[PDB]
Amino acid sequence: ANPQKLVVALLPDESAATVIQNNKGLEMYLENKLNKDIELFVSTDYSSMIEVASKGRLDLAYFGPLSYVLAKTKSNIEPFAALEKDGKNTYQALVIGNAEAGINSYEKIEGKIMAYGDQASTSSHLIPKSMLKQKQLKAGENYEEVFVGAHDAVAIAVANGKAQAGGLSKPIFTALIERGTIDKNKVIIIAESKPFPQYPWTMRSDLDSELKTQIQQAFLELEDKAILKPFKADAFTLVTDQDYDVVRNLGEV
Repeated sequence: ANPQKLVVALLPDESAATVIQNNKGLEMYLENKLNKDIELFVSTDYSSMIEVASKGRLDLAYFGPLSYVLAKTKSNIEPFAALEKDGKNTYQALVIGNAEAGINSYEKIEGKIMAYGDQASTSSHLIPKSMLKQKQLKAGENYEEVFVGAHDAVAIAVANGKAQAGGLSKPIFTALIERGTIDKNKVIIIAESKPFPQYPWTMRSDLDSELKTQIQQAFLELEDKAILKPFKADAFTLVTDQDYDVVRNLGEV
């Protein structure tokens, strides 16, 4: 209940060095506020994060929405905060196409290779897959799916031409363009999803009351631009479990 050190896991939605480096600023702030030491953990894939969480081995975990839903079925954890941008607490998936191949509509996806990220990804699997299904594209019926493991790997493949289309997170696509990792004109945005709730920061439920409240507070109070720059976020807001029922519903269907 009162750990001297805090194990903090971060979703491997991109390469580990990108993820680690994005949260370094936030790690330092949380050391100063909680007066505790933090070791970051970035798993090899989303499923191994979910496993590590299900051992009671993590103190905090920054999960994606679907991965949170899956981890919560077998882990004693509690969502408490999520990024806010422009007083909004949500985010979008994109469907993108390879521009050389002229992949600029849903109809051009038919009979081609569609890149997804991790199988437990919300915005690089579940969401883009539902968007494709609403448009009568079904995996292994009228197109071929490949799982390339991460959002940055999706962007890379689609821009390369190894895949003709892909599904990934709109903020990650945006960061990738701004950092120069991907050339913008090699990819065409086909569609954007509806709003889904942002990734939940979660904590272990059997943590001490006063520590749980201190952690939540630390997030809610954070205001400086430099620390949130790698997420293009103005703040954190609070979230609860029920906010993820929209994701469960889509996961059910």
